[PDB]
Amino acid sequence: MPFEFENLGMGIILIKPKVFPDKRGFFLEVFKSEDFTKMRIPNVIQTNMSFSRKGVVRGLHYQRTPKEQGKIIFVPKGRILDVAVDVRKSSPTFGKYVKAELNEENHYMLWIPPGFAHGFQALEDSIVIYFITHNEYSPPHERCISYSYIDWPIKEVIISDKDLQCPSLEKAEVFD
Amino acid sequence: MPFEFENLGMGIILIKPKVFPDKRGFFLEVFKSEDFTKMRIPNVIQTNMSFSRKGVVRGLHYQRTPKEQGKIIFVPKGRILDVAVDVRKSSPTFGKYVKAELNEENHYMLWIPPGFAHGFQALEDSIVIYFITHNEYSPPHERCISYSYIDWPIKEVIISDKDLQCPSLEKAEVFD
Repeated sequence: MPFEFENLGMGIILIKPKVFPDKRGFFLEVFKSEDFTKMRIPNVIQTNMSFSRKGVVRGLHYQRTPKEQGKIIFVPKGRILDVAVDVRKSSPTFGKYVKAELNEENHYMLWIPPGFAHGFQALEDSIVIYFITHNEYSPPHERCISYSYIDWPIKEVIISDKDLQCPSLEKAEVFD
Repeated sequence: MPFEFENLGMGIILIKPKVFPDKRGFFLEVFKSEDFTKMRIPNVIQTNMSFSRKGVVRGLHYQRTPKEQGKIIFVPKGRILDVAVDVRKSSPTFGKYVKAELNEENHYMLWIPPGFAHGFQALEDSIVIYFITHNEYSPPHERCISYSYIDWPIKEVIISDKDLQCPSLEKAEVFD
């Protein structure tokens, strides 16, 4: 009506858009500025997309202040295990995480505020859309924590050489 | 800037993003507010999605002032013929249209400013994302012109009852 929001912990929210099927296919509103603002999810200022073969893992990524990003993750085709880990030193849940299956069949989305490291595994070949808030892409602010922080369900992982080099949490430049 | 912009006339712009493929699949930046602002495409306030079976036509839609909408159309899966018709009564190209194929291979986008009627036919089963500017969804301001103006490639058209009723250019409430 047209969105159910569910707090999953730590400021992360599962968003569940309403899907309207008819003879043509279906339609949904994915995000709207007023409704999201009512939930204190600010406006999207950039959107990216990836296509990822089954077993791919991307992450775990974040940009540091002053270019911190919020993210709404959505999966129009396929299915992922999506993850957000608290990477804020002084948080009482620093290092805790939430996993959320996002897929084409649920159309659910994950909102991940600034201060979290994001990644996922592709459980099937998947298109992921990333609606990004706060700040745009800025290379010298990119950081990451190692994929190995998480025990991914598909063992036949496909990870870039770059992400394979991400540091452990204890050695990463994280949030205050 | 990782976009190329081709003017198709009347204010319509085809946008061609840079895609980065690798062993995982691919990645692209789809929209970036500071880059789009430079081409005078304002920021997104709502994003929708549809799935449309082969042969579907949706359109030709707009919202009237003062709930007018700009739209960037993108096709992450499939293939559409996208159409924008100038419905500004005082414009020198009143009633002229552009047609552009937008698809999952090219990853092209069409920027359709306020004052145009938008529609497409799905050439195969297709997911369309609509990035909407200026104003959110407003039912009392929704208007349309007949899809029957367009010689669609697939004769086996699948079309909603509502879109069947869309009026002629002469009888419709259009833009000044």
